[PDB]
Amino acid sequence: AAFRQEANKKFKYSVKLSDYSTLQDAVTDAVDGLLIDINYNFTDGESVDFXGKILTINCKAKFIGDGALIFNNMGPGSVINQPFMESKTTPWVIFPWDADGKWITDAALVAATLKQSKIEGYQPGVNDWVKFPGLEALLPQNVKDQHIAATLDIRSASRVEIRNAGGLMAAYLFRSCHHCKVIDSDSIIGGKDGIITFENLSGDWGLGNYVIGGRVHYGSGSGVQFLRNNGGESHNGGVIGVTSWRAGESGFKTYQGSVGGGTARNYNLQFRDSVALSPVWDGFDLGSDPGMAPEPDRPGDLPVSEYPFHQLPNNHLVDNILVMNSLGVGLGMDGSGGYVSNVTVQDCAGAGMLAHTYNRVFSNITVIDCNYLNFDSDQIIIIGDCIVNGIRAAGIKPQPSNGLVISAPNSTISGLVGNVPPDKILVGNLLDPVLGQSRVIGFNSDTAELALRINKLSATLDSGALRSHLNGYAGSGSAWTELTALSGSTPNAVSLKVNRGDYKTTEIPISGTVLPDEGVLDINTMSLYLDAGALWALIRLPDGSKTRMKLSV
Amino acid sequence: AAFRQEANKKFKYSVKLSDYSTLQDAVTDAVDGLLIDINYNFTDGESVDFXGKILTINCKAKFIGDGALIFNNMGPGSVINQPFMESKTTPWVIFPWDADGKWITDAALVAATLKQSKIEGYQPGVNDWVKFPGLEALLPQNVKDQHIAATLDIRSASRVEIRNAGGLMAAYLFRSCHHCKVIDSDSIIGGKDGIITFENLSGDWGLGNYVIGGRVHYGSGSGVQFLRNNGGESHNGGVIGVTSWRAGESGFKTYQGSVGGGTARNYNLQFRDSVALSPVWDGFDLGSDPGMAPEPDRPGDLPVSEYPFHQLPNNHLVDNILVMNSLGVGLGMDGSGGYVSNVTVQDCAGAGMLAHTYNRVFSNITVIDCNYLNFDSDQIIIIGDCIVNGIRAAGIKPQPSNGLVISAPNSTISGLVGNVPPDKILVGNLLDPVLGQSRVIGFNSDTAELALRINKLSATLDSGALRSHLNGYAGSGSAWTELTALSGSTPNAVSLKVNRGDYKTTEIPISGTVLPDEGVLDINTMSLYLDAGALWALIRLPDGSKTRMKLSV
Amino acid sequence: AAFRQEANKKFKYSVKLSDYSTLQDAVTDAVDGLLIDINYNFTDGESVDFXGKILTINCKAKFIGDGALIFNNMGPGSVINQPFMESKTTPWVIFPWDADGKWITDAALVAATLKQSKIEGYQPGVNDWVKFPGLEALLPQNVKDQHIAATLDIRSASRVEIRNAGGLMAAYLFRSCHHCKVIDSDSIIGGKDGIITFENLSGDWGLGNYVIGGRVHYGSGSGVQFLRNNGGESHNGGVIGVTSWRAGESGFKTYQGSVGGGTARNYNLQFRDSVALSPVWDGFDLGSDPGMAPEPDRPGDLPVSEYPFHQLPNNHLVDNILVMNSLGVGLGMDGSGGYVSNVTVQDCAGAGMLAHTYNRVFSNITVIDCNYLNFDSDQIIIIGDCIVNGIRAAGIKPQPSNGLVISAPNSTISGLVGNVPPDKILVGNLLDPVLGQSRVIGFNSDTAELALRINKLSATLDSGALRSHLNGYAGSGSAWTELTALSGSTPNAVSLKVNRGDYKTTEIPISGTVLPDEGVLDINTMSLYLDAGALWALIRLPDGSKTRMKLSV
Ligand code: NA
Repeated sequence: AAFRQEANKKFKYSVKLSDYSTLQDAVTDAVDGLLIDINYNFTDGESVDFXGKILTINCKAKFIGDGALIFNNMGPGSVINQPFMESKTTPWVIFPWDADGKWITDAALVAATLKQSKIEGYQPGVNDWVKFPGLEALLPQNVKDQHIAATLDIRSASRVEIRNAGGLMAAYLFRSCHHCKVIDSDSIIGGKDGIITFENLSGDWGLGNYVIGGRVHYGSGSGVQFLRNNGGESHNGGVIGVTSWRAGESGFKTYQGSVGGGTARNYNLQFRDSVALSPVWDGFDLGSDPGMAPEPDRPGDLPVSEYPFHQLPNNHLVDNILVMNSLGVGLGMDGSGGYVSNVTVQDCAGAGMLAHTYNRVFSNITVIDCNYLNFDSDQIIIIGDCIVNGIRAAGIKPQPSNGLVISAPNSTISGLVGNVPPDKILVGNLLDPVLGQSRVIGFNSDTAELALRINKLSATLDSGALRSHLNGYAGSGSAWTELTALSGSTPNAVSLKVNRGDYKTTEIPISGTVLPDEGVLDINTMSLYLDAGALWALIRLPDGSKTRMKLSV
Repeated sequence: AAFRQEANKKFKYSVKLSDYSTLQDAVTDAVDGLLIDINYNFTDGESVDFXGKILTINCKAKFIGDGALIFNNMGPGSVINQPFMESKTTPWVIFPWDADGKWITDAALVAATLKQSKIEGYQPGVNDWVKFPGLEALLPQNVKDQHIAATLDIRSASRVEIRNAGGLMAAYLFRSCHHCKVIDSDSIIGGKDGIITFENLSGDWGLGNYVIGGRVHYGSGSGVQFLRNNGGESHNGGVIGVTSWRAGESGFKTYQGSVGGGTARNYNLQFRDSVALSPVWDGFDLGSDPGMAPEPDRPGDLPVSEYPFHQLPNNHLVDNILVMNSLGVGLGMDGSGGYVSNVTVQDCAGAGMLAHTYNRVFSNITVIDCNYLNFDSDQIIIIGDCIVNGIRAAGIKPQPSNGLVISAPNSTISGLVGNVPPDKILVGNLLDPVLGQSRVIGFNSDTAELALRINKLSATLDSGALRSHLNGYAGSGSAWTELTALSGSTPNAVSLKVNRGDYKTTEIPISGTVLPDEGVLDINTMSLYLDAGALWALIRLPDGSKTRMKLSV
Repeated sequence: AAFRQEANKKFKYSVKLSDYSTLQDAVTDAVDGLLIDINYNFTDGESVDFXGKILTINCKAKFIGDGALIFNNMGPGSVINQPFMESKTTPWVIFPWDADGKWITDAALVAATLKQSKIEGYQPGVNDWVKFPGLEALLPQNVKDQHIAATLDIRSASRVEIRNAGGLMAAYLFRSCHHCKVIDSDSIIGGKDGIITFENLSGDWGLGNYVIGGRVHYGSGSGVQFLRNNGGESHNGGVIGVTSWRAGESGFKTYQGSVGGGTARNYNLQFRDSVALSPVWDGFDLGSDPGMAPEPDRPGDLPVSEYPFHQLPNNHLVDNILVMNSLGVGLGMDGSGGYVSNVTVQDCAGAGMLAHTYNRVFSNITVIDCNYLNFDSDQIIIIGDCIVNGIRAAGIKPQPSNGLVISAPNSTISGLVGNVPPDKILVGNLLDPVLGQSRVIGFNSDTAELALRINKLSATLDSGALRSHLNGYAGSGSAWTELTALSGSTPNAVSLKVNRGDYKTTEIPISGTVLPDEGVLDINTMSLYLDAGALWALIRLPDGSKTRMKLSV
């Protein structure tokens, strides 16, 4: 027993699941470490009490079951390394992508993808009935009633970290937790529920809860979702460095509206350095208020008298995010106030951005090659009084026949770049007030121009131009400049020209008919016209009266 | 004893603090692991000798004390997991933020926030006497003399990592260390000293020392700070992926000047993918030379004869950083040479950038809604001969009445975007020399224009314009173009017009008075004027002489 | 034996290398953990069988040897913490950087840097014979025949992670692996081979293999390289958050062409949030097809009949990358389709980008101060039919005398920013079609202008301008506007002026010689000329005929 005391003092404590016959039995005996060394088949609702102990759980095997494996009373600072949640049942799933990776949108074609799989696709539900109209009638009731996921449900914990999580038809759910993190997820294949969820509907608002690094795949819901989290003025919560691919709902979601009669909304979260690829709905769905507005107020939240619907000061910190190939909307948001920067949305089947926002600033935005499936939608939509500073809005695909590129009727936009069709923009104001010494260069052309267009007058026709044209041939050393104006809906119809033909003269438009008095406006100005084959001047004199003078003989 | 040898060969070695009565006693007995399983109350200056052993220290409890807990002779490659430093004393702190999150700047109001807390606010000191003038007289001497922090002081170590650090009124200090890292800090609440500090004032310059990921909060000093670190040409050192919130000084700081009679300056460090929120002074303070210049040379550093003050080749790698709501300056720097890219400063109470820099390039910069408290300061300041390529400089807030938007009198700027007031810019040159085929579009307007302004002539009045105006009504198919010039300080006073009224003529300004000979300049040009009610031409002929011809009868 | 069973149930299992006399012997006895507690000197080809066991290998010492240490049959989920590979031999290396950090390019000067070192520089080889012409003849055969590296060779494993790897003349090689990661590398000093390599030439294409975080230094080859990896539509593989410094080849490389008679190419990998500094060849070399084209087809890959050479749909996800000081090309790529965003290449000795690409989009690009050694190369090269949206293309260094800034003859470019020489651009089209209400401001100047240039006519001379000039002096309240045209290769030769001298008149160019009929073009226009000392008008009348009218008496 000299050795018993020596050993107890010098060796690390860990128990291993294979030495017990229930997960609870192993946890009861644990002091420091717990090794999951054999697969463990759990029952729905199986509950494990950690007695407030701060354990390091090292997983080297799987938790298999349908339903929830519930972890209660974990001590703060506990760590779960490499957990793997796998459903027992192999569910029926749809797979709305073809062999070449293209979206399948036709209900009958989507229905024909139906197969049993634990490794790809997702279990269809109410959202799919809207996304693929007609699908609901093509599937049997037992498929529609499925709800398969192996869920790790961590309850009322603080400062618990899950590292390098995996799974098949899996969910990780934190209920009433704070300062909890899910780090470096290992391409978790989702099941029926959101893949990673922080749910704080009761108790204190959620705070300090994050998903950092790693990736999630598929799932019938959203990759990462929050309910009643507030990161506070410190913005202590959210998503940094995460990728979602082929989410059945959205990559990343802040819940909208109410759940269980009280608010599920979120405030002051980060969404940074993250990527959503091919979500069925949105890349990032960051709104607070639901579109269908089924209640007139916000139980448990700020009242509508203080902030109208879609005007909450949600104040998320959104920077350096990327979305590609969304079927819904790339970036969806609502609210008042705040900043959005460094966003890249490219090659989305539906709209690129739909911001139902007021008094928000958007800087350094790229939304290109969106609406490539030609939905009846605009590519970039801003509803309220916002500012856009620097936006690239044209890619390489031919423009869809439906919709505008930009619809931002109450916004001011500067720094719009790309081969954007000038007739497919609706904005409050488009402004570039601080160019320096400037130059327009025409390439592969006989001309260089600065055209002018007045949208109110005509969306499709330039109203006038300043244009330079080469005289003769490349290398001639001579060009001509013109100032033009639209007439009879014909661009450049009326044109004043300097140095055409290298004659070093000015060709001046004159009226071929006798001008009325209104043909001259300002004092000390002259307009020219023809009358009975003679050249005449109509002049407004220094005293403001008008006179006519014959100039030819 | 068969078992003694079997056990010694098959079990992991770890000792636990609860089996001993001093931290030193536990460390002396450690071989591989050390578990901190019970809180440990240390005395200031308590020193622990690790005997060169490479330990993994797993903390599941706190180190509590006022002053420094000193770790000597750690072996290379040691790891400290989840340490938590907590002060013994609960200090008096100020809290210059109100209930709505707004800055409190009035000294009496800041003084009234004084309370005892270990969890938020900071202990005031000499910097606060300048930041909140009058505060110094409102606080008692014992508050002013406080210096509470629980400091983990790691001395002369190599390749030691601290992971998932926490604390309350805490500091982590590395003295004369190299290749040391502080990773994924868990919202460490700072105390009187900088939160994380690498101090290499003696010995070899610091190299390879980083803060990677995670967050720090409050502190009376800077979140992360370096003294006499040089990352070398490899840029092996700095900050990647870190957030600081409500630093009492600056988020991230390279020390300026001398400490203890020798340089504390830094070179070739990274500042990337990092965020400073609501610092009292600067978001990132990256200068090398101090503003007050209390010595004429640089002991231990490059001489002033080689590089004048504010001209050191500090060469930090600064990319993808974000600052919001700073009370001081968002981004502060000095030095010569180098590159800064992808910076976003938004919604700062004081200036957004103050670069006392020479021969530096700034690309893809956003500095918007800065100086919102209307200090007597410009928003964006560059002192020396720099280049700015792409800068967004206007947000949604009304402009402050004081200061310029940009003051960069020796710099060249291209790609300036936003609704920037054209009279609130002072630059060396503003240049956009490579526009392509271009078009100006007016929205919600009867006109579209390209105005011209000559700053020397007038900062506030356009000197002339090319303008298009609709004829009549939306859909008329007709517009008119004018070329205008300023006269008598009235914009567009003198105007040549093409197609006004859809008459297809040119209205030409003429002099209402007899022109002097100087009224025509170039050979083979003509100016028109009125004399005794007749139209005359003043013409410079091919031989260079001038003549007057009567055109009317 | 009560205690034997008690101990076996409560303590963590780990074996340590010092209790054995071969690494295999220790591994055979391992169950859970393995501690490398003493240096281990291995022989080339030493092979260790892990028997499918899922081990955590904690290294606190080095693996020293020349050649490969081979790890077979590792169980999935194994982890190797802090390995350190060090060569036995100290090789002869070159060091083509001088004391001030500048490149050494002269063969004799590079040859003179030859020294024996394990800690910096690299072993020269066939690429250096091309990079430094003449070097091959200056080195002895035994230096040329060297091939020193200590290689950790992990074979046919899944979900194995290496964390915090280090080394001296080291390589980490994964052969036929999947879902393997190399995380937070600790400035591994490379040897003769690529530093980190995923080689999947046989078996299934590589999938899920990454390098995340950390840094690599030197090496004679590329920092990170892939062979026959396909991240699939999910883009599950690549490089995130990594830095390479002074790679003897390229920072990051997708292999081109064939190895061993079958393809070594790669598809659908990420290259994000990563930095290449001072590579001898490229920062990122992301092409698929080799330049020298030594075979007419692609064994094991897509046929040339489907995709011509340089047109593969490689579809890498490239975003937020930074390159500086490359001697070769900063960013090299080829292929068809796809997107590249948020790239920063600055201060490169050779070209900044060489994209042999077709139907690709580039958005938010900075390529500045490239070709600073004045190679016979353009700075930015795009070969095929691409789109560039937003590009900063001028820094602070004087332009090199050789080459163009941009050579993209089949591309369309918008949003080109910087003081780019207008004569050093060759593009398909340069287009800025959606400016808003605009203004040009001249600083430190008597004038403000919008110049026009027609590249076909002249690359170097403006063809015309709209210019504003101050009248008299600062504060006069008066300016004049002119519309000018090029003649006799003299810019602004022919000029129509409004309000010069504040006379409120128009100075109109007229022909000093009798105009031919071709001197007037449009109906109801007039050109003026002198004939025998009189002013005449040449007018095209409403019926289309031309007439001449004498206007003076
Ligand atoms: Na006459």
